[PDB]
Amino acid sequence: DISAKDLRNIMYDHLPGFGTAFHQLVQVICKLGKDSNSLDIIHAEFQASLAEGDSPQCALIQITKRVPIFQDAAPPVIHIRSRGDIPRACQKSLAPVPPSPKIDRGWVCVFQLQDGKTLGLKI
Amino acid sequence: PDISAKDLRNIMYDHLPGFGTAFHQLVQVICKLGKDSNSLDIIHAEFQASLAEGDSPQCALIQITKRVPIFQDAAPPVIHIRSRGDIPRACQKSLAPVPPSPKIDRGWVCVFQLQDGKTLGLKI
Amino acid sequence: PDISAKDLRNIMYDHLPGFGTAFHQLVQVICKLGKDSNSLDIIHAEFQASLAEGDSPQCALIQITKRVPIFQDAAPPVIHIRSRGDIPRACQKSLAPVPPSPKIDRGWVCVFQLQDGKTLGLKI
Amino acid sequence: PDISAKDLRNIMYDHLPGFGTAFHQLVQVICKLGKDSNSLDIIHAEFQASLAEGDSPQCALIQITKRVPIFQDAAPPVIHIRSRGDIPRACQKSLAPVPPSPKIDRGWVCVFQLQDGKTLGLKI
Ligand SMILES: [Cl-]
Ligand SMILES: [Cl-]
Ligand SMILES: [Cl-]
Ligand SMILES: [Cl-]
Ligand SMILES: [Cl-]
Ligand SMILES: [Cl-]
Ligand SMILES: [K+]
Ligand SMILES: [K+]
Ligand code: NA
Repeated sequence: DISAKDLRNIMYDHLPGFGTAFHQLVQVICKLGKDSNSLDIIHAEFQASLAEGDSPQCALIQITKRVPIFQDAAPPVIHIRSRGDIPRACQKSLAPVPPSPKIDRGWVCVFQLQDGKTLGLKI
Repeated sequence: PDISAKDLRNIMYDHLPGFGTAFHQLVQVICKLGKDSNSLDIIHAEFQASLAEGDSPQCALIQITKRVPIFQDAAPPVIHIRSRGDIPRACQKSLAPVPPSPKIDRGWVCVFQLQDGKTLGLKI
Repeated sequence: PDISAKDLRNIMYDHLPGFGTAFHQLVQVICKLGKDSNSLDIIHAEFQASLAEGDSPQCALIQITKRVPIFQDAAPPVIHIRSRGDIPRACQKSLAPVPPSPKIDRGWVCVFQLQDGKTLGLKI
Repeated sequence: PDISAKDLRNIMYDHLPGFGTAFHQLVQVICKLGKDSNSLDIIHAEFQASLAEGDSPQCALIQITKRVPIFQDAAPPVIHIRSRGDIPRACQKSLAPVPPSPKIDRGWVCVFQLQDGKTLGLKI
């Protein structure tokens, strides 16, 4: 049995850089995974994807397409003060938020700014 | 499943007052995502139990969206319509601006997308 | 919005018993904050859904304070009055000493402040 | 205790509609765990208070599963049966696939295991 913190660190162990769209997706996947008691199936698929030769980014996308809790799941909204509060490595990954964003379509999270503006983090 | 999506819809419609209400829309959303996630039997069982406990059928539908995993943080479907007049009369006092990332278990039943591009959230 | 602050107030008043009660004051608090935050349609839709679900209108108003974002961390408005007599009769039995950081979503509807400086919180 | 398992079962059945419902099965489940954990008196006291408060007897039973310690992390008992036809008629619309780690306090009342090895969960 793996904890949410331990699984997040395993995933971070593989990812290049820091504050990337993929780091955020790790946090999203571990939160929904913990809350749905899906951490072990997530862990097992992540390990098999890597063994099969997938990039760790692609292992994470495969989890969102395959693990039942991500079926139809919408991204969380993260309240922040201003756009400068979004990690640098996320700054070229932001796009207008559609009506009904889904994580398994690549909408990782939505930033909502203090002025009301929303910016969708997109892969 | 012991129960088809069509038969479950009809059972739920059997208890709901009126026609074209926000709760009729929610029945349709529930049966669709229930069919697609192979959840129809659990949804039907919970609906029956809520009624036996004395819940209104409206309350029974809300409980499904809180308790069945496919509805947890679920993106509501987008329904393409020509104009605001295409939304059923009984849903017309339930429309609101769509927030970022609406969730069905937060009362966002569906999003109507107008031809001109505008959206209206159906809210309970 | 699809509904004005006045019209929404009147719809809520249509379902409340009595006159000058703590819940009538809450309707005023909700419609003011809703107007100022462009939330009247969401508030209206939630009130309609609560009534359809079989909730009392009083519970419907409490639910709005718990679910509509503008009420999160919201302090009760201060209403400046001349004497205890300026408080509507049906509210006189709902007054309590005001704690350090009162919140609407914890049932502190408003705070009456007398000319002498004394304060009484309207509590549900 | 003040009350035997049989007498408690009979008190609960006194208040339940019908025969062979999912809530009758839940009574049996509650009385067996209560007897084995010496919890019958706390279960009786709570059932009585829920009825006094105006709760349906079905809600009263659900609250016991949420409040009484023995039901925490408690899995539904497995009931061996020959075929689906041996499940009482009033439970036939409450059957669903069994998840890993089902919990009584999440509404999995029991699990029926058929002769051919298939399993069906009784759900509220
Ligand atoms: Cl079907
Ligand atoms: Cl079928
Ligand atoms: Cl109908
Ligand atoms: Cl919002
Ligand atoms: Cl008055
Ligand atoms: Cl709130
Ligand atoms: K790194
Ligand atoms: K009976
Ligand atoms: Na979900």
